[PDB]
Amino acid sequence: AAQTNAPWGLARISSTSPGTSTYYYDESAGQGSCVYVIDTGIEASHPEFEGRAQMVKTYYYSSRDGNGHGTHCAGTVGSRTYGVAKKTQLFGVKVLDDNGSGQYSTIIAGMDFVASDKNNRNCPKGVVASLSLGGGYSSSVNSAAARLQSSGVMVAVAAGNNNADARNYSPASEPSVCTVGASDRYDRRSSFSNYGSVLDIFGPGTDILSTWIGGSTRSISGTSMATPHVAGLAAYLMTLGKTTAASACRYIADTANKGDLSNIPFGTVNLLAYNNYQA
Ligand SMILES: [Ca+2]
Repeated sequence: AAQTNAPWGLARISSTSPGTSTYYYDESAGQGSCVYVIDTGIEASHPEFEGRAQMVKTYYYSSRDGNGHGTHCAGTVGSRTYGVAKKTQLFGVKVLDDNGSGQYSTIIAGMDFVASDKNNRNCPKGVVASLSLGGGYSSSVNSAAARLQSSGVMVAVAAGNNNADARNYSPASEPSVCTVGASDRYDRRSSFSNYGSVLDIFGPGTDILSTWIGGSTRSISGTSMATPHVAGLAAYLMTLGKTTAASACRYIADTANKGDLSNIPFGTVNLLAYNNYQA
């Protein structure tokens, strides 16, 4: 399949080269997988999700996204126009308030919840978690992400936006998960991206067009935005029979575009997510 005039980040993940604007992919497009978007919430009634999205849990008075950030991440995972895996099921877990803030104890409970709830959903091709959140180092937070990954979910987490070594942020710094940094459309590491030994992969995260609340759209940047490109890719690749939740991260890193990013600090992987799709 080919989607012409795609967002730059979708085109980038099916290209050997920067500078093209058509997203190629296998039509199965994540059918039978499911992605949990653990964040501010998802506006499931936004036309771009076509009934494939639903809130499953909140820790606040409402399940509604009053922020936008979770709907945007959800859109890159699996909105019809702005998403990677356009036939996935999305589920939404509101662990963050409408100002984008959350306590670590609620963040940990949301991870626990997802580890169990995957047994109440029909996700034959597997389950991915997308975590566009974090903060200063916490072993309990890392331990929860580790538990979530061990249970059989493919965990993708944002490296953080401090232009710093990610070893001092959680769950960024947990070696068992897939830690994702961001690039721009010129194949440079994004200026704010974290880095270091613990990063697995880069994805597009500068000037990322996606769904927003109010049935709207906007273009925003962050390691928050890079993360759901890898999640949808993992959803996509699991539906294709190419890998499993335990192996997904490793398979993405091994089949990535190599050595094409500039602005890479010594000791950081120069690897960019790529679907390997040959029409
Ligand atoms: Ca890993």
